[PDB]
Amino acid sequence: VEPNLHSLITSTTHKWIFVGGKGGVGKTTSSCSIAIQMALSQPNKQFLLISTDPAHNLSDAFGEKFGKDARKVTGMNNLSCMEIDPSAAADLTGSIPGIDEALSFMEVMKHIKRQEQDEGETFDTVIFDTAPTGHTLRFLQLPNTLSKLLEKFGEITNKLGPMLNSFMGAGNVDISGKLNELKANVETIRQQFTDPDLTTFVCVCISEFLSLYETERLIQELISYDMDVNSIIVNQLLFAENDQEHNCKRCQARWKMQKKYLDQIDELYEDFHVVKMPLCAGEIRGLNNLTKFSQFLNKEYNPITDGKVIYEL
Amino acid sequence: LTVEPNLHSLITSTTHKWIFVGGKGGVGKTTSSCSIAIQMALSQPNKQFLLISTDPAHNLSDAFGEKFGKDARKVTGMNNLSCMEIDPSAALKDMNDMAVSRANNNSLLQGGALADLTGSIPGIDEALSFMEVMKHIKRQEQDEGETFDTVIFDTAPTGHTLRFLQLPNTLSKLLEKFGDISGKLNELKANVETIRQQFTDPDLTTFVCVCISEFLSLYETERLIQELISYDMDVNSIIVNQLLFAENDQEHNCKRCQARWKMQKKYLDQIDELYEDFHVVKMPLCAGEIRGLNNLTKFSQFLNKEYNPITDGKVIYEL
Ligand SMILES: Nc1ncnc2c1ncn2[C@@H]1O[C@H](COP(=O)(O)OP(=O)(O)O)[C@@H](O)[C@H]1O
Ligand SMILES: Nc1ncnc2c1ncn2[C@@H]1O[C@H](COP(=O)(O)OP(=O)(O)O)[C@@H](O)[C@H]1O
Ligand SMILES: [Zn+2]
Repeated sequence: VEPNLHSLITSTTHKWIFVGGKGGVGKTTSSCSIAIQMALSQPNKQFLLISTDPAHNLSDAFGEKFGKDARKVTGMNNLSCMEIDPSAAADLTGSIPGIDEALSFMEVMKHIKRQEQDEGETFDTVIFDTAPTGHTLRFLQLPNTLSKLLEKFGEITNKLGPMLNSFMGAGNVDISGKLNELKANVETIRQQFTDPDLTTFVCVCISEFLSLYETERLIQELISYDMDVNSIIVNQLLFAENDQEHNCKRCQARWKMQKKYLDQIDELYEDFHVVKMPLCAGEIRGLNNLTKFSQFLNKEYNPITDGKVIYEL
Repeated sequence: LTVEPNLHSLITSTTHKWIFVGGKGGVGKTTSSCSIAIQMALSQPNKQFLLISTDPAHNLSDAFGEKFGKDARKVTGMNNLSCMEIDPSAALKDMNDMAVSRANNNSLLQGGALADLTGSIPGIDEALSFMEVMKHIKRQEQDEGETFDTVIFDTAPTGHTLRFLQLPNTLSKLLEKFGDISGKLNELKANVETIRQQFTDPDLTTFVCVCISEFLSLYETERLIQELISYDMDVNSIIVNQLLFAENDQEHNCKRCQARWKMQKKYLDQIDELYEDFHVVKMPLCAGEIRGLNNLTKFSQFLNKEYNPITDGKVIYEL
């Protein structure tokens, strides 16, 4: 398998791509890069990079101001960003898992469709800059979670007397109707997010123990949801050997370790697209630098020859 | 009054008997164990110390440059510090395997198999694994006739070594529902509780966490402190290892590192604001590996007297 995201960046079948990665690994940068890279290689289509981080990371990343309303990235023709707070814009929430996530997510699916209605321009693909916390998409399990719970009720409600059942008189069947109407919304989405050719998740990690462990946990969690996981980007690698030996033993030391774990990553995820990305000089901000960086998601970086490219950054 | 940023009062203590040292990730769990152990022993010549490990990798041996095993052995060059590396899970299998042999052809709490509920009731495996450890210790204290005044536990790299602290309350809950095996369960729930009486006393036993100043280690560390609180174990000291005070301008020729430092600092301030009440001891990143009694003790020194990146620079660069 090829050490890059070329086939995805190039894909004409995907409509929903997720980009996650806990810890300060490069989740946002990778989102933008994937987004830019895809947009640039398919001028014919339209792209939407949406975030949820209240911190307004996409704004800080590109050097522009985005909000609840889609706005093309200054300098691009088909890449638009959108930063929303789903939580900001019914209380079994603190009892049944995935109910708040399912609702919070549906809220996102609405700001998108409505933005597609006003600008009359529908997005061909949406790159999801997953929120830095919680479990954004546990809701994929809501359907099976509700089926089991509305079977506990049917087991008790059928094994009792008219008295007991007709005794409890709650304003909960206004609930009975909306839990099934939701259990339907989720499942229609699940038929989408569960199709390998339609949506995939891209993990981001640094080459260190805690991040490999954390990203391993993520892949497990994503499999349990039936979400497709086939690509992981190992960011902030510092190929210190090819580094024209800029001295510093402290770094040569770090590199030896990253290499030790790249080997594990390599042996543990042989079937995945394990993309190696260089550690740049400073922050990677603005469309220009983001583009220059994003290029190595498509054609694997060469620490020997492409060195001169990330040092002009 | 500020809580000193060091382990002086612990290393100095004459009240503690059980000290645990944990830290997931390659943060410095082993090195800190050795250091705490050495520093304690050096500060209290009058007493005897045992640094036990469970890591099958024999980390204490690789750490000191000697060979330790199931039998305590004083650290060459020390008078009151002895190490021992054992595999409690292994010895628990050899003990169980043979209990099954003596069942067919018929820790007394093994007759047949009290260990089958292991994959059912949480803490049973750990409670047994741990008692196995308390045995090799008492046994070693019986033969060499010299009992240890304090044991530093180099927690094992994985699992949940001391979840068993919950076993008592977990069995009482189960014993009420289900109300041979029943005699072994209670005989166990008594062993654990007499231990909790010990491990639950702040003046008798404490746990010291180890972490590097990065996001995942801080949260991992938080996770641990929560877990240890849930067990009623004392947690008052966190060792933030591998810090590189890059600002010292000494060899600061590197920017890449200056970058790393800015980050560590970012989290040191969180660790400092989140654990104000704790003893948050800052340890320097050395040049290379810290191995052997000599370098291990030179380093360990900064667990007692907080390190000074300006003054003490000359000390960590001789290693
Ligand atoms: N590979 C890299 N090399 C150099 N700098 C990077 C790299 N990746 C990210 N950065 C910089 O570090 C910061 C890390 O945050 P970011 O990329 O947004 O990830 P996350 O979503 O985890 O916060 C960014 O502001 C960016 O400018
Ligand atoms: N502060 C430090 N400076 C330089 N090297 C260190 C430091 N702390 C630990 N090391 C070295 O890093 C490696 C990490 O392993 P170790 O210290 O045994 O911890 P752990 O039990 O978490 O693996 C060892 O080779 C160790 O000697
Ligand atoms: Zn450096």
